[PDB]
Amino acid sequence: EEGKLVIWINGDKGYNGLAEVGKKFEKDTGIKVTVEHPDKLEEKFPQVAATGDGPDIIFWAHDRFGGYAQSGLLAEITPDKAFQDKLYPFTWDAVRYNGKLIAYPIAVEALSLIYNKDLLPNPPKTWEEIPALDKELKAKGKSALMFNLQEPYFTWPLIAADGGYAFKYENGKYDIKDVGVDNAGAKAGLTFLVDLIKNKHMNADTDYSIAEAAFNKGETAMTINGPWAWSNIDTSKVNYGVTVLPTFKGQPSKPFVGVLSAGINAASPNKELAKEFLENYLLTDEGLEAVNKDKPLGAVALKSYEEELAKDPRIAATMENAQKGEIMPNIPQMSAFWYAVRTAVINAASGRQTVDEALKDAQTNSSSVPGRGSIEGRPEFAYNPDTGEINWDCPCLGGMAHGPCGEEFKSAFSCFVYSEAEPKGIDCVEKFQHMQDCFRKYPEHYAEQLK
Ligand SMILES: OC[C@H]1O[C@H](O[C@H]2[C@H](O)[C@@H](O)[C@@H](O)O[C@@H]2CO)[C@H](O)[C@@H](O)[C@@H]1O
Repeated sequence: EEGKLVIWINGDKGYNGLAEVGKKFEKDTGIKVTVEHPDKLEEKFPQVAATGDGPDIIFWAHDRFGGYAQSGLLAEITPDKAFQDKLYPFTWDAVRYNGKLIAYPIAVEALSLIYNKDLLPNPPKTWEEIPALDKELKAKGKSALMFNLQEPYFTWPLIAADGGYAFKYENGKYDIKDVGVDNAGAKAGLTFLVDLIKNKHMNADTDYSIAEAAFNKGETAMTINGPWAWSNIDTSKVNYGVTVLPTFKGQPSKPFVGVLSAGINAASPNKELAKEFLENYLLTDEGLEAVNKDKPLGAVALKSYEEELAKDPRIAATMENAQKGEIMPNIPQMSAFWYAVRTAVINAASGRQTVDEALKDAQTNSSSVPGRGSIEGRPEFAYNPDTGEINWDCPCLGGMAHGPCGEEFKSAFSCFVYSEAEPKGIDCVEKFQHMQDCFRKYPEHYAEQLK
């Protein structure tokens, strides 16, 4: 465990090409480096991290790192002043959580509209002309676009285009009370997506694989994917191009911009070797190229690499989108935001719910939830995860189970303590709300609302 490195990275990125860096390391350090690509590792990491085996180093987009940093799951990083100049200021900004760097930035990624020349020589400038493009081209399975409708990352650029946003960026810090998924604009974005599924232009259950496989084969004129896709489309031998995303209601489409980042685990026996690896083998030109060859990272964080590769019109298109869109927050609430919007988009797309109804929930689930203080922490001792029983008389509950709002507290607590959702308890929002709403009838009783 102490003798070697086990790195984690998502299935879509170039893990073999990283394995090539790992072997290059092994050679002149005598330190084996294993690359693994599990499923749902962004969620898997905080599980195993505190509960035994986690990896030495973890790759993900920066948005999740603030959460892990808050949970104390990451070693603070120590790249000297000299090394910091090798990478763009703004990429460093993406991995700072409360004035301390928490990961290395690798590459900056935003998804783009992917042409299909030979099918569509002149890509649609706007969104709203899509329905009249799929209808101009249909007699086989001659469809115009197929993108992942299972992940909110892909649907979001639409929802954001006309005024949708996650957390408002006000006064140099993101305000977790200002959520824009309920607004006129988001509501419009989603109505369109729903009107594509309604008018049979898309299928509500289109996976990443379903979308890629259908495009690669040559069925769809367009897809929406990021830089890690290109590599499989070269293989496809499909005459493709990469460009600005269509403009919904005239306003630009706004992709949430990801910065691939590499965190060292707070519980990594080998924290000194991890630095060596990342700083001195990966974040080198010969290092980043090894990966990039395998699955294109996008635009990299390395200055000394980037400008000699800004000619490449796909990178330039990626970057155009990146600048139209907005950089993701790293703050812990992001975990919840994604949950909120994933449920919301999917619940709409299936008719399960109306746009209004859906995004109504989305807004509340994204928002801060009161009475957490009464539930998280010491009170959780009342729950022994072996039997699954709860002692409602545990003094750790601070008497809360009995009293005018006892029944309500029991609802919220048990909910959160049983919650298997990610993030923990995100499914218990209504009940926490109800419980706080109850506390209000008896304010002389519950100074649980002193802030
Ligand atoms: O859609 C929710 C999901 O979006 C982002 O994850 C991206 C990631 O940034 C990409 O590099 C690539 O792996 O695709 C993912 C979406 O399938 C967020 O960064 C992530 O936190 C969030 O759950």
